Amino acid sequence: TDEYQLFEELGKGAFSVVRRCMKIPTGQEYAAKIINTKKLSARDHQKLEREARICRLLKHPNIVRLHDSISEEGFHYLVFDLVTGGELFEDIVAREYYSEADASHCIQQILESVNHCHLNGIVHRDLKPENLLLASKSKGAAVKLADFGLAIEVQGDQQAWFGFAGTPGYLSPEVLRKDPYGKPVDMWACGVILYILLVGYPPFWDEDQHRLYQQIKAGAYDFPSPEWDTVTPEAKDLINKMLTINPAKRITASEALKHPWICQRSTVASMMHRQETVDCLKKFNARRKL
Ligand SMILES: CCN(CC)[C@@H](C)CNC(=O)c1cc(-c2cnn3ccc(-c4cccs4)nc23)nc(N2CC(O)C2)c1
Repeated sequence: TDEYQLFEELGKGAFSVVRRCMKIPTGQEYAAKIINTKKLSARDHQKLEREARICRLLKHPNIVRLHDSISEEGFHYLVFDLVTGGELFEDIVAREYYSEADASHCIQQILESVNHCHLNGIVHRDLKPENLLLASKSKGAAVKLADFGLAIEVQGDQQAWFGFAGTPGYLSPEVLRKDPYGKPVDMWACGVILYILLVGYPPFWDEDQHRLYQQIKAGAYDFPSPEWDTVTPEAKDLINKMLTINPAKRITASEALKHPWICQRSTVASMMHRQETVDCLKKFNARRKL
């Protein structure tokens, strides 16, 4: 607290807040994720050091950029370069024109961030809309993957039981079966996110969490009419490759970047405005706040 001035709250985590801050000598603005100590558990300092270590490692145009890590008695401070564009999903629902080409561009940037994690031995484990930020429209509006509080370090392509973590709507079948897992769990979540980007509601849902899990473990998603009839088959195909329940057969981020809907978007992705997706996304966002 000797070096930064804190300003307004930007968002909330389970045991954290993110506030805009300024380094008092330089006048430079940043964002500080401030992790509280309400909950104390066995390996606290190992978890905090891991999050900082993973954040220090990852330097990519589509990943948040760590500046400093500061340990205090009651709080821990992870200081990042500030991005001012807000959450991706809140940006989309404010658009007046939003098409498959726009979803494809978003997913491509997400895929670049996820591929960069995996090449560096990092599994994020908590890919979800609220962890996707935006650089300012004045700065190019690059998608920024954020919050590595749940992320793990893996040795190459070796897989193991790394614990139960993540967000229910985005959990992978291998995690719900308590099977060993790894990098593919992020491509599963990427597939859930892509589905929502196209029609504005999730592929797996039930107010009963037990039935939600049963649906994920079955991998039983579909493309109902009429809203999916206007979606290109190539977009559906990419979802199919990400949402296969055998993680061995799931497309990797490096492969997904070569999918025609991603890398030939001007000729493969539809340019039709999807106003129903905007309408449903607004509801989707509002429910997740409550
Ligand atoms: C992302 C995870 N959060 C829970 C912790 C979600 C659930 C809630 N939202 C926010 O935390 C949020 C964050 C930021 C923000 C701006 N620079 N920056 C730089 C680094 C980081 C982070 C690094 C590691 C974790 S966050 N975050 C930011 N800007 C926001 N917005 C809304 C307003 O329009 C500007 C909202």
